[PDB]
Amino acid sequence: STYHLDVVSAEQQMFSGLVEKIQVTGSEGELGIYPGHAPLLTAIKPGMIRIVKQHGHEEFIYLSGGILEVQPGNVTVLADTAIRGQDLDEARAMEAKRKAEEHISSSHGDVDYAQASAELAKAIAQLRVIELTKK
Amino acid sequence: STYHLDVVSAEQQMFSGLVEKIQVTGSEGELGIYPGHAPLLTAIKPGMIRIVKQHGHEEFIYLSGGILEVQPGNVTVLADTAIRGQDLDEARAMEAKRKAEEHISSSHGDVDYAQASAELAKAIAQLRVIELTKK
Repeated sequence: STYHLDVVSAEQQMFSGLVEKIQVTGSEGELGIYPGHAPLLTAIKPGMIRIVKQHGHEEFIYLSGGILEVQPGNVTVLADTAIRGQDLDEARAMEAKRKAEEHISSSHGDVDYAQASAELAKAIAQLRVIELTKK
Repeated sequence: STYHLDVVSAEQQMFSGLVEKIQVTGSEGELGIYPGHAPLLTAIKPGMIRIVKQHGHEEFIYLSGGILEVQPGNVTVLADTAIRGQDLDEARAMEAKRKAEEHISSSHGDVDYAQASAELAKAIAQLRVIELTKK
């Protein structure tokens, strides 16, 4: 019915308590972790983690990347950079998307494109969290 | 009597408004910036910025590093990683200090020491902000 979740970064402890479920942006694709899920160790791609706290209440946190560790009764997500949805800045994310979008139409190769493509994923991800929080 | 301050990072806008003064950890040493200060462009060393908002009220933000831009009437600090003092985690910072302190007594050279020495500066800095916030 519930399991323990620890969302931490090198400096902060974003979350620590009981949740009913979470959705992360795993290495293999979108992941849904429930109570009693089988052990797992995966890398997180720049995106977000939806935390469904007990009583069916949500909290959104943007993850630039990190590591997901599912273990018996305990789940831990070590984040590179983690920012709460209410703290993201729309103008700042919008800005990033622009710098990236033009980095794309500057691609003199296929190496610099994948890097501008990465930059964009992060920007798109931030905007998704921003909008998901408003609701 | 007052000047405009913008504290921003790639994703967030930590602060934006009128302040009476600020103290950053500049490239040359601790800096005090007041209204009417002469133009400056400096790099910020891992440390903190004390924001003295109008009415003599303080707010502490940890900076892993960044850039300080003093211009007529407007002051901007672009941060690499910025975390509000109330969001730092003492156990997490304490942890970092330990990993660093032992990285030091592992120094097989003078190259790896300066890197462990850097890691420690950041950890010490975080703890300073944490304690400065409590007060």
